[PDB]
Amino acid sequence: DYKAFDPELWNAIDAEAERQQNNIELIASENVVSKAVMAAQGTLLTNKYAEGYPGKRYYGGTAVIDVVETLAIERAKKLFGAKFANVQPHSGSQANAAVYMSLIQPGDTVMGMDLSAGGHLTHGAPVSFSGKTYNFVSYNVDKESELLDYDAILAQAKEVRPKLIVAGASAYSRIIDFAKFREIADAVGAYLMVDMAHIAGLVASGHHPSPVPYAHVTTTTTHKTLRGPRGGLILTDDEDIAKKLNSAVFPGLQGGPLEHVIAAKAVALKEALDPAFKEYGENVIKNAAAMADVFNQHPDFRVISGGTNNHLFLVDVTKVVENGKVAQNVLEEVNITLNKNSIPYEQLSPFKTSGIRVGSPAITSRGMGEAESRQIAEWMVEALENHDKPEVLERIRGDVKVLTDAFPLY
Amino acid sequence: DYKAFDPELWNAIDAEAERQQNNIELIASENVVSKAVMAAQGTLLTNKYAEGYPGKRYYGGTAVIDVVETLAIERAKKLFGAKFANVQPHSGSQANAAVYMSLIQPGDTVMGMDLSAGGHLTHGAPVSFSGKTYNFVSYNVDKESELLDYDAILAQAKEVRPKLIVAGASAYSRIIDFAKFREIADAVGAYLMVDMAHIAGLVASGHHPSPVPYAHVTTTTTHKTLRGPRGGLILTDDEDIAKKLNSAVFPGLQGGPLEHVIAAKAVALKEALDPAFKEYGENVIKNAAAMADVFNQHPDFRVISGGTNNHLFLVDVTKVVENGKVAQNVLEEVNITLNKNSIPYEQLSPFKTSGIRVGSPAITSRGMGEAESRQIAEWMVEALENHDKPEVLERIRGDVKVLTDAFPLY
Ligand SMILES: Cc1ncc(COP(=O)(O)O)c(CN[C@H](C(=O)O)[C@@H](C)O)c1O
Ligand SMILES: Cc1ncc(COP(=O)(O)O)c(CN[C@H](C(=O)O)[C@@H](C)O)c1O
Ligand code: NA
Ligand code: NA
Repeated sequence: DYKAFDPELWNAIDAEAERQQNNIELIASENVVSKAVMAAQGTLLTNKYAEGYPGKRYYGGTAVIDVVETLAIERAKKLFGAKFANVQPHSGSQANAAVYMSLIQPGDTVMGMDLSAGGHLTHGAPVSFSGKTYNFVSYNVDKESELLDYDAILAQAKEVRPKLIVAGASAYSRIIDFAKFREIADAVGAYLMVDMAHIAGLVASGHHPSPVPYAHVTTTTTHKTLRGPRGGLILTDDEDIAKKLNSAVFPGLQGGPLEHVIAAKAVALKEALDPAFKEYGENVIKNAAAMADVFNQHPDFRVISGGTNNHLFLVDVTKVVENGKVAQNVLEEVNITLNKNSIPYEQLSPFKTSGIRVGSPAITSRGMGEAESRQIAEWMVEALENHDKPEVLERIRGDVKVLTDAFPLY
Repeated sequence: DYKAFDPELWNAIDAEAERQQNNIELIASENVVSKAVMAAQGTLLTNKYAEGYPGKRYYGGTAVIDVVETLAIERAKKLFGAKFANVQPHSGSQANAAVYMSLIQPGDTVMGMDLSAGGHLTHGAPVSFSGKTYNFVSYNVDKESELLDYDAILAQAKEVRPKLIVAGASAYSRIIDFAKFREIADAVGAYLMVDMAHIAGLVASGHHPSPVPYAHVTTTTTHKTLRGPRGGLILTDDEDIAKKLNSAVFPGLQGGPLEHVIAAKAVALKEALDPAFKEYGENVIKNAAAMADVFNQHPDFRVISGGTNNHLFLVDVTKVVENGKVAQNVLEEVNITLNKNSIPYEQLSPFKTSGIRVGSPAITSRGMGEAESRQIAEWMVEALENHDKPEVLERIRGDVKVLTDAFPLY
């Protein structure tokens, strides 16, 4: 019994397990992983150094690690239909760094989605290595439709002449057209990288068309909709690019991979390969549309782009509260966790924002369905509308507890 | 249960556990972590996004995570006597990247230990981001003594004018004079960074002098001698540098931290604060020295620098077998796993090398003492001397099993 040695730490772990059980987790980038995923991360694979790749390592006694890493790779290939995979990146951010390193040079120009419009930090923020090393020039969404305008993006690319175009987002609710992004890249001789971190589980379930046949390289996190452990993954169909990607991950950016986490990737990928995973995908789509629909009908709330065809959506809350930060703090008091989030053409400070981002994967992984989704959104509307009324929130909190007990986390 | 859903994966996991049990692991960068460390990283903390730092995160639902991360931070500070710590780096390599990003600019000149004399890839190898982004100039050890020669290093630094000197190694066996390194740095107006990855547990146990009072910034892995989960850690006593390092880790290089690994870091740091860790360290030192003495006394092997004052040593094997790769493969035949390794002024190919590197931490963590260590080294000598006598190898392999049976891994 090692927990008696460190009660401060293990009490804190217990408190987080209860926090998670008693919350409605709507943070769009989160999920609830299986016990098998957790168990694999909890193995003595953490003891093993394995610099290199399967069969070409720098240390003895890696033949079993090699089987494990090869399972992950072969499963990623099979699930996503790619000819090559690298399962070593420690995160989505490292995965993306490796692609840039493989395809372009410092100072080269890159187009990626504007951060207010849902692009990631590693898609060119000035405070990220991405913006510091490469010349990123952002494309945006249409100001009226809040949709990607492929003609506008094509004309911009024709002016900019990037070496690389990055597609993918952290907060865009609509289907991204990867065929068009590749047309656009081809029109200027650019590579196309798709960062499908947020939608990888939908791509896997068949609810979002795949970037894989269109992107020269596809990156993703394994956590998020794919419902795996925290880490990165890189896919391509080009063998020469694959070799570069491999050198870039190691020795380029990383040292020894986290082979216990890689085992957990293999676990998650086999889960996503199972027919049940499609049904999970299907519910993710439905649950998010149901919550979105509630806000759509309510007159003091607008939903960015008018709705969603994926797992997430953004809501402008400024009619009802001052900003997204506030909205987040309030929903938190009724045990509903999400995050504030800039909306396209955000007017307010980055640290306030005008919006909230909502996602369905975690509640869907707990077994909730359309009715519960709808109710959760009613509750959010209701709490925001009564934010100054402690008696209302206290009641909403009570009702939330009935729902969380009914769909227990583990 | 979940193992039945995925037998190919769980069969491999179970096989690695057994392989670790049935091999004598002398790889100097490995250790055997506690069940607690592994359990921490097998928790549902993996489901939480926690970009930012305690109390200044970009998501709600982070109050307990803050408790965990803060425990990790305060325990690092305490254990190493530092005023600031950052526990988010995913790896040692990422820790190092962050520090360069914080202290210097692309193209700046940096001095780093030579890869053949024990410097790490991230200390300036042309295949690493380190050598690609910065102008690294290497220093070596003295050709005759195989020791750091602080006068030569100073003369070189005066010629080269680095903005940063990096100290620390993957394969140096003697005590490093950090006060001397800082004196050199101060003399040329350079920063000093110390990468204490290999030695951090010995710094913690009291058996290696701390670089913390002398380096502007100290990096380390939490795995290796410290006996923690895989990951990185950064320390400094300078508040302005600490702000830079934090911004460099996130949003500079990483995104979301691995909070389950961070819990595991907290676990390991408390283990290392326990008085028993001092005894572990002492055994690490005695066991490595007992192994080295066998090779010192044998006339056909030479230990680099004539011995060790830490957890590791290198042996020139070229009088008995052709190169280090051969020696590595021979030992593997008798279930002793190590790695071939360049020696200082290496004349053979990097793929072959003249050396093997041996370390004590793993066997020490299984509870082996001096007599077992000495016996292990005798078997290594005997295996290499009889590498073409299958019958001898077979007998050694059988003796090894008796020993491993007697010191169960967990
Ligand atoms: C599209 C995308 N790519 C890559 C990453 C980085 O992966 P990490 O380095 O493993 O964290 C994220 C994280 N997305 C966060 C999120 O969506 O909650 C975002 C706000 O910064 C992402 O949304
Ligand atoms: C001194 C030093 N710093 C940093 C690292 C990076 O750590 P990672 O990114 O967490 O793997 C290592 C790994 N050391 C290996 C080893 O010694 O076995 C080395 C030779 O490549 C190291 O020895
Ligand atoms: Na509305
Ligand atoms: Na000798």
